[PDB]
Amino acid sequence: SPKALEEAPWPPPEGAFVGFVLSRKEPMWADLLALAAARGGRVHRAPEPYKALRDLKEARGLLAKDLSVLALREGLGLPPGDDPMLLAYLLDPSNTTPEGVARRYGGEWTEEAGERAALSERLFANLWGRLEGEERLLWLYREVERPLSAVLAHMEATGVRLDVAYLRALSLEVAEEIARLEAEVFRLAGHPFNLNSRDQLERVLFDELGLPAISTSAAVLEALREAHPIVEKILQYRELTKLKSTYIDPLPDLIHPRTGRLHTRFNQTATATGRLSSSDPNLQNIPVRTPLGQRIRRAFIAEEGWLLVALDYSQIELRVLAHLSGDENLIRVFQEGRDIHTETASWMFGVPREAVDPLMRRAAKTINFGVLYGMSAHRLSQELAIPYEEAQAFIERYFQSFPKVRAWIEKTLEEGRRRGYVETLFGRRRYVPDLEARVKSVREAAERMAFNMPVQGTAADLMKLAMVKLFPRLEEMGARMLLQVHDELVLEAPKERAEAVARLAKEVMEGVYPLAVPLEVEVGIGEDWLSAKE
Repeated sequence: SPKALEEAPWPPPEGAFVGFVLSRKEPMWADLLALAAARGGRVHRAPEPYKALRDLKEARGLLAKDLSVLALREGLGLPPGDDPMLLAYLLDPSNTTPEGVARRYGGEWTEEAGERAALSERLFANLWGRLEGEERLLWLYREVERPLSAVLAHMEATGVRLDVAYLRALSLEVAEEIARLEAEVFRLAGHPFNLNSRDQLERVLFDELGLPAISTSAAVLEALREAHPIVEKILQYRELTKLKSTYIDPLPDLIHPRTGRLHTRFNQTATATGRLSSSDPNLQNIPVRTPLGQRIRRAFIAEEGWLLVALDYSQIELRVLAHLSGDENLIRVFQEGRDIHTETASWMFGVPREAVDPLMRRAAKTINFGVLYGMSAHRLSQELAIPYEEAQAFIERYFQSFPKVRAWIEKTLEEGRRRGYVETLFGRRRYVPDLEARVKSVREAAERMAFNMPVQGTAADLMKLAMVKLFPRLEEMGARMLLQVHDELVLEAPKERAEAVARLAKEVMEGVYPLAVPLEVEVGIGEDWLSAKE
């Protein structure tokens, strides 16, 4: 596009598609280098991008949310609107990058604003064509997808406070521990060496101590945690070095000069299953309930005079597994408020009711978690200390107890082979073409994703639908939605009403959609992310 005489004076008419180029960054830190709009065959280019911002009523076009971030920094209430990226993601979730989308649905996404604006216009008409004939996919767009871009616009622009005194004061502590570990690694091999150097580590392992190999073999350390105590200590050095270098020492260098907060980038077109994602920092890989990963959570604090409110969905994937299954026995564990891990152990072992167990329940949790994606017997054995005789027979005790779960898995794989895709409760779908693939490594993979996608995906949609419904109501209480990770949402509310916001959030989240099983929401009010844990 466009042809004839097409440049026009700024401003554009309402409903024009915006295009923008930012300075090679992420929006709360970037400069608006160029802005333009396309409508009806003509393109409007901004004289000066920042003053131009105030003429748009809404940002509609590719990556609309990232212009709302920039625009909230500056202090403008510019909502995001139609975004082709969201159409293309609903069409097929492997559409993750605008570069990807441009190549599939005709287009070349380039570094020039009027050009990104014209592409936004075409792709919206193309993609919306493809979609009005899809009831479930339109609903998701109007009721979850486009409302969520508003919430993510605010979450990302608002930010979370950090406690830099403590982050500095945690760096030396973990640095000290790296020192003791390294002293151990040293009077265990004999003399000092550079743990961070491949030649020296090959020499000490495969020559000086004579450990068995010729990293070198495959990724030997991950496999040789059985010979000397040292390979254990080496891995502990390597993971504490990774945590020090990615979530303690970087984190004060991302606090923002103008706001004083960290600005996590929230992406909603990144994961396979429709779950949100974080970028700098990537919150999902902070080890949860582990001393170190809890030590990092103490660093996120509320503003002086506010309280954090963290809310968590209890067993969201087993609760949606009982609903999509139809399993009377899994439904009744939660409908009567029973501990799924005890009750599973009761059924599985048939021990006269719930009595003199404990061990049975550790085996019950391990099958419970392991079915969720497909924990094979030998893995089941390696985790839950058994051999490959009881191992198989426990997969089968689980499905004698909860047999419609197997019905559901056999159903969904059959439906996945025929239809060519699986779908969440709401209609979001992932295409699984490899289910018949005749190469074992990949066909098993397709079958993990086909069963995972209805569970994880529905868990996602419920969290997503609970956020768009909660956002308006928190606004008229003065509260703010800050962070979303795994199945948890973190709010900030002033002290004077932290109690009441906690009440409303829990209530909207447990009642988001009528399921066959009660959704449970755990809520904690505290001055930092770790104290709110309750």
